[PDB]
Amino acid sequence: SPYSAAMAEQRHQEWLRFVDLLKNAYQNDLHLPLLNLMLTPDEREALGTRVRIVEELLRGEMSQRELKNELGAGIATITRGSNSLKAAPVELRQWLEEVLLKSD
Amino acid sequence: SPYSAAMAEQRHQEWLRFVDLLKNAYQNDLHLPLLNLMLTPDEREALGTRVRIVEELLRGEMSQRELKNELGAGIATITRGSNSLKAAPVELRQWLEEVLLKSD
Ligand SMILES: N[C@@H](Cc1c[nH]c2ccccc12)C(=O)O
Ligand SMILES: N[C@@H](Cc1c[nH]c2ccccc12)C(=O)O
Ligand code: NA
Ligand code: NA
Repeated sequence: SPYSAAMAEQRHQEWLRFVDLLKNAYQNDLHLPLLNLMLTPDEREALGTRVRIVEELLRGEMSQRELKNELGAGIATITRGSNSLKAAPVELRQWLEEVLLKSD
Repeated sequence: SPYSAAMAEQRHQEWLRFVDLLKNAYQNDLHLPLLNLMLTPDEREALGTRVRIVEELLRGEMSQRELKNELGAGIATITRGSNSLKAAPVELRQWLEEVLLKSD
């Protein structure tokens, strides 16, 4: 079937419902049980790996091929990361540099 | 290779790093860009669907087969949801009932 702006609107509301639910879970200290409920073990592992990739890409010490060898992540995975980082708002990149990199 | 408690410890620290990063993103109003960076479009769609499944399972109006027919989600998916809900801390279930169900 063709793309539907109407269906896109439904998907968008459902996504924000998750975002807002998680926001409130953090406020009540229920984020860990909520994330354990909402994600699979494999998704949780993937997110932990993705943070490492973003940190190393921001750092710029390792080449992308070195990262693949070091973390076990395939090139396709690293590329998705690199492309998403390049597409992010500058303010998010600046904040990630502040929190993920050590002062120096 | 055999399971390693040492590798499990590394995975656990990486997961908490994501959890804590997201916590801080919410505090700075950078959660939307962070989630857009960290998840794929398919994962975001899956999370929106999972919230709907949990809401309908808590509500108890629809049978699991009716849910499959209504939301397009396969039985395997619904079952994972049901099993994870049954395994969650009672305090999380009680909170979900309070926020996902309408007062009545
Ligand atoms: N937003 C990314 C998600 C992603 C996949 N692999 C990654 C590796 C690192 C960081 C983010 C990612 C995407 O749609 O591709
Ligand atoms: N914690 C669940 C994640 C999950 C998969 N499918 C779901 C559907 C609804 C709610 C949660 C889920 C699991 O490991 O299976
Ligand atoms: Na690096
Ligand atoms: Na229902």
